[PDB]
This record gives sequence, C-alpha cells and structure tokens, in this order.
Amino acid sequence: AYTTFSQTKNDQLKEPMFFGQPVNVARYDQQKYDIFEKLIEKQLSFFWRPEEVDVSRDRIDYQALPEHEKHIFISNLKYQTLLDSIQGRSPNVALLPLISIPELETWVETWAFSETIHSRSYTHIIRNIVNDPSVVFDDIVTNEQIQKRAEGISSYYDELIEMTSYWHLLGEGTHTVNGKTVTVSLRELKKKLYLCLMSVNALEAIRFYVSFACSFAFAERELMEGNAKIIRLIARDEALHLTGTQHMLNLLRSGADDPEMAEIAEECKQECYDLFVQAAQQEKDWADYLFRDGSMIGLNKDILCQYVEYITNIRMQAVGLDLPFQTRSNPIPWINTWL
Amino acid sequence: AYTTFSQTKNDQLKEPMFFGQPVNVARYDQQKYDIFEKLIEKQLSFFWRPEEVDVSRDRIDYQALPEHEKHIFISNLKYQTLLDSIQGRSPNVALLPLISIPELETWVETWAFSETIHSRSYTHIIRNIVNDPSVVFDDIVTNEQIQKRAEGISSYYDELIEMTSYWHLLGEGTHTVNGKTVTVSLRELKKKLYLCLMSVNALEAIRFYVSFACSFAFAERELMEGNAKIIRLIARDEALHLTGTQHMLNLLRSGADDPEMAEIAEECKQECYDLFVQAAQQEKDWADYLFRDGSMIGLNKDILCQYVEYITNIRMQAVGLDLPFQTRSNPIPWINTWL
Ligand SMILES: [Fe+3]
Ligand SMILES: [Fe+3]
Ligand SMILES: [Fe+3]
Ligand SMILES: [Fe+3]
Ligand SMILES: [Hg+2]
Ligand SMILES: [Hg+2]
Ligand SMILES: [Hg+2]
Ligand SMILES: [Hg+2]
Ligand SMILES: [Hg+2]
Ligand SMILES: [Hg+2]
Ligand SMILES: [Hg+2]
Ligand SMILES: [Hg+2]
Ligand SMILES: [Hg+2]
Ligand SMILES: [Hg+2]
Ligand SMILES: [Hg+2]
Repeated sequence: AYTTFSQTKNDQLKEPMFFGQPVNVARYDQQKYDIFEKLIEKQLSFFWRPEEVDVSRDRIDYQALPEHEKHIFISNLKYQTLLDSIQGRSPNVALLPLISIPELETWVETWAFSETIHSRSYTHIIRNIVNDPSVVFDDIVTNEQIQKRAEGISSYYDELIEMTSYWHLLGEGTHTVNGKTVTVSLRELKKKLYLCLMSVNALEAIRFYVSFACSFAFAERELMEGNAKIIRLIARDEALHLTGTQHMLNLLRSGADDPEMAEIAEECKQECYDLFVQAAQQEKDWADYLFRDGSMIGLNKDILCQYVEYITNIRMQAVGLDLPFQTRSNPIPWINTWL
Repeated sequence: AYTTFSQTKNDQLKEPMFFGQPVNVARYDQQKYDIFEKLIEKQLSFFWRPEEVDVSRDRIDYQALPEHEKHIFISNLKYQTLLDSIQGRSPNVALLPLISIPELETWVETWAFSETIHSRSYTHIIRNIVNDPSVVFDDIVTNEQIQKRAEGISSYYDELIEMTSYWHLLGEGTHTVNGKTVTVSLRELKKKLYLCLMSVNALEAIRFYVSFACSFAFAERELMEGNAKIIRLIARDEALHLTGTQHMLNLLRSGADDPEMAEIAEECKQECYDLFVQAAQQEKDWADYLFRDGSMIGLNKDILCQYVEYITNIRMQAVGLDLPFQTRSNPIPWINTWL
C-alpha cells in the first residue's frame, strides 16, 4: 500500500503529481514542475513570527467599537481561525499519502506549516483583545453560522482521506467488509482528489479573501492595526497557497500530467462550477449574520456580495471555469493597498 | 472515522496526547503540556535557510580528499539524506492522524517541516560537491548497506499507518474483510504507536548522532566547512526533536496521561530495550562498509563502535531503560566543540 520509503529506484521527473510511486528520496536539485520549488523558496523567504508584531493598541480599539462592529470583527476572526485550523492539518493528512513527486510533497508540508503560523497569529490577536480567550475558541466549534458558512469543507477532506485508506488497504475492486460490498475505484478517488483541490482553491482564493476585506476595512479606519499587520502577512502567504492549487489544478486538467485526470476534469465541469457558486453563496449568506446589528463604513452586505462575485469570477477563470457572475470592476479598490 | 474538524466541543486540556478526539480548533493560549509549546517556540527561533550557507569551498575540499575519505564522507551524507527523507514525511503521515491535543499536533507538523529543511540542506551540499547529484540520490535508494543500516525504520512507520487506517475505517473489533478475519485492537495500536515513538527516539538520538560524529571528523581537519556549519544547525534542531520524543515517552510512562499507555510502557519495556540494542548493532555493522577502503586518523571501526555504545547508554538512561553496554567515558570528546 502506502510506504514511507519506496525501495524501487524510480525517475521522479516522470511520476504523476498524485497516485504514482510514493516519494522515496527528498531531493531538490531537479523538478518535474519547478513552480513547486519556487513556491517553497518564496514561502521560506516570507517566514514571519506573530509575536514580533505589536498588537498592543488593538484591545482598546476593540473595546471602543460599537457592539455590532465588535460582532463583525470577532465573527470574521473566528472564521479565519476555523479555516486555518483545518488548513494546518489537512493538506498533510489528505495529500501527503497521495503525492508522488518530491517538490510537491515538500511544498505541501511547507504550506501546512505556514498555516500553523497563521493559527498561532490568531491566538496572538485573541489573547491581546479579550479577557478570556476560551470563550472565543469554544464558539468556533459550535457557532451555528460559522459552521453553516464552512459547511462541506471538512467533509471533502474527510471523504478523500477515507477513500484513500480503502484504496491503500484493499486496492481497486469489489470487496466485502462485514457483509457489505465496498467498491474501490481509482477513477472515483481521482475525482475526489480533484474536487477536494478545487474546494481548497475556493477556500484560500475566495473565502479567505472575503475575510481579508473585512479585516482591512477596519485598518482603513486606522483601527485594529495590529490585526491588520498580521492579516497582511497572512494574505501574502495565501497568495502563494492559491498559486499552488491553481497550478496543480491546471496541470491536472490540461492532460499533461495524467490523461485520466484530464477526462475527469472535463466530466466534472458542471459539478465544479456549481460548487464554486455554492461557496460564493455561503459567503454572501454570512452577510446576514455579519450585519445583523447593522453595518460599517466601507463595509455592508451589498458591497461584500459584490466583492464575493468579483473575486469568484477571477478565481474561476484562473482554473478554466465559466464566469457565474456579471463582470465588474473591483468594488473595493482600496483593498489593493493591503494585498 | 478520522475527521479534519471534530464537531464536538471538547476540553483539549483533558484529552490524552494520542487516540482521543482529533483536534478541532488550533489554539495556543493554553496547553495540557507546555513542553510542546516551548519546543515549537524554540524550533521557530532556530529557523535557518540552507542555501544561505556558503559551501563554495566544500567542492575544492571534497575533490581534494583521498578516495577513501570521499567514500566515508559521501556514504555518511547519503545515510543522513535517507533518514531525513523518512523524517520529513513520516511524523505527518503516521503521527498526525493520531494526535488529540493542539500543542502536540503543531509540534509534530513543525518538527516534520524542520526535517524538510534538513533535506534541502543535503541537496545544497550534494549539488555543490559532485558533478552528477543523481548518482548520489539514486544510490541512497539502491545501496544495500545503507538500507541494511536503516532496516526496520520505514517498515515500522508503514505498519503503524496501516493499523491506523484499519482502526479509523472499521473501529475496534473482529472483522471479515474479503473473507479474511481481521482483528482491530486499540490496545495493540497503542503499543505500535508507543514503540514507534521509541524507535524514532533511537533514530534521532543515536543514529543521527553517530552520523554527526562522522561529519565533524572532517570539520576537525578544517575541511568541508559549509557542511560543518549545516550539520551544526541540523544537530541543534535534532536536540529539540529527541527532547520532544523523550518527553512524549516519559509523560506516557508517568501515568499522568492515558493510563493505558503507562501500563503499556511497563509491559513493553523489554521490547523498548530490544529495539535500542538492535539499532546499536545496525550502527556498528555499518562500520565495515564505511571503512572498507580505509579509515582515517581518529575515525575507524573501533572508535565508531565505542561511540555507539557511549551514546546508546546515555539515550536509554534518559527514557528509563537499563543500560546494555559497559560504562565508558566519551571516546570522542572533540565532538562537544560542534554540538
Ligand atoms: Fe492561512
Ligand atoms: Fe492558506
Ligand atoms: Fe533532521
Ligand atoms: Fe530530526
Ligand atoms: Hg484537498
Ligand atoms: Hg478538500
Ligand atoms: Hg467580512
Ligand atoms: Hg468582507
Ligand atoms: Hg473542472
Ligand atoms: Hg469546484
Ligand atoms: Hg452581488
Ligand atoms: Hg516509527
Ligand atoms: Hg561516526
Ligand atoms: Hg519502555
Ligand atoms: Hg565497542
């Protein structure tokens, strides 16, 4: 099945990104796809430490905020914390067992590691703005609106992990387990990986960017500036993360890496399109919870729905999907200052 | 049955280190065991970029070494590369799916990430001292003596991963899989995890230190200074890695974590002892291959064997095991200069 060191001498430049021979030697002198080595290098060059960021005035700014604005700020922060709690562990548990080229294996571990720094930075902000961090952290697990917004993220990863385990343990075929038939299909597993990767692309390229707009709207008012510095560093990493999944996805659909993946991508076009639209819809719906007690200068439900549509169109076009929304200019040009 | 975001609001201070509820929120404001938070902080404080190290003179030094010394140097470097290729991926694929406290989850992902930096450093050295790095990397996979020295490392992680997949898919019990009766015992899986940790302790605390001694024998000669700087950085990280497994193991033994793990540590102590004795013998057996073309002043089979016994006793005492070897003073006190 899976092995931590395949003892067969293989040409790593000829393996597919996924489902080939597990990576044996970790070497970085050559790559099948140099984009992953470039991303590792850039991400290492961007290494930062959350505690090195001064967030000393954020507590008073937060206290002075009108209650509905405290609500907008903390709800957004809790969602960011939820997403990166998932992103810290999931690329490793879900992708590493399936990767067959070294540069992509190490990119995934570097990416996941950088997510743990993001999680540490959210703890740094939370500890410096509320008296008791535990209230904030526990609300993340059970918050109904947060889970509604992130609904389906852990399920894609979880289903891919389960199917990967069946494939590694039993291989392809029609099997039986305790009186039940269990069918294992590599094609279906490739489809699950493709859709999980598309979901991860929507997560980092759309969901987090909507959250960045919220955070930076405060920075525009010269408030929560410690948080702003941290989100700026996080967004700089996120740009690398979404670049990585865009390249994975485009290499999978072009047919240049795995012909079967190309057929899959085509067969999955409609499903993928609607999943992206569903993610956008979940982000829009979050607006009713976010602005339940009123809006803020530079940020309201309508400007956010417009930004969600703007960014979704850009991201979908980048991975070859049709645009679901009417084309428009960036509704919040000021955000470019921060990204 | 594994999930990337467990939906139950649990008190993370009361979960066992392993086999409890998978970690949902990644928070760092509190810890069941602060030693793992301190290790994360120390490892982040040591962050280093391999490519920045000047290895421009190592090529001149290496090409001018007598052939047998080239053999000693490169055989040692190839073994280091093998071990960290395994260490880069294995803590994430084998341990991460079993961790139930956030500070340990993030420590494992940071530890694994730091190992990919070690691998990157071996590529930096190799590509700058030989003309065809591929011959070196391919030999790591096919070299009989290198694989004999490492025998049992990958297979142990692999067996743990397989048993973990059966547990996550089927749960405890006696099952019928393709007409075969398969027993899934959580106690047996705990024993496998426990002994995997003991094996990883021997790997980083003994096997890598014997290799560091070989590398530093060249630094004592005022040669391979780029390599020397890198191995010094690697050893500083390795000290944190073995500290982490010593604490995981000693906390389990104490009975202050999962009580079943304290029972297992006592019941399995002869197996703990046996795996250290076997690893020490593999490290000694390597000397015949390492010095097949001749030895060096101050570095030969006898000296290597004395050091293996010396360091093995120190590491076994640190986790509560009886000493297999006669007591002796350090046979290579010059190594302290470098560590
Ligand atoms: Fe992130
Ligand atoms: Fe990210
Ligand atoms: Fe290492
Ligand atoms: Fe290590
Ligand atoms: Hg994914
Ligand atoms: Hg996913
Ligand atoms: Hg927002
Ligand atoms: Hg927003
Ligand atoms: Hg598609
Ligand atoms: Hg999609
Ligand atoms: Hg809209
Ligand atoms: Hg192990
Ligand atoms: Hg040695
Ligand atoms: Hg033991
Ligand atoms: Hg000896």
